[PDB]
Amino acid sequence: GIDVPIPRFAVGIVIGRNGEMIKKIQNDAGVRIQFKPDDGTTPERIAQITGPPDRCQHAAEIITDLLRSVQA
Ligand SMILES: [Zn+2]
Repeated sequence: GIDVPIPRFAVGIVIGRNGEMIKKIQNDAGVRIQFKPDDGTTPERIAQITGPPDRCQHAAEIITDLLRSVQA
């Protein structure tokens, strides 16, 4: 898969209420998304996207479009 950096203040809207948004991204793109553990201090969190390259790129694009729509 691929690693997408997410600004810390925006992680909430990528995951969504009770993980609804990360479920919708997984469901629409057909991928698995997990956040890498970090020490909590870092300005970005890393979303690890697992799957074939095309699906991973579609999931990365969906996450990008979310972030851009709120200027993250
Ligand atoms: Zn787009």
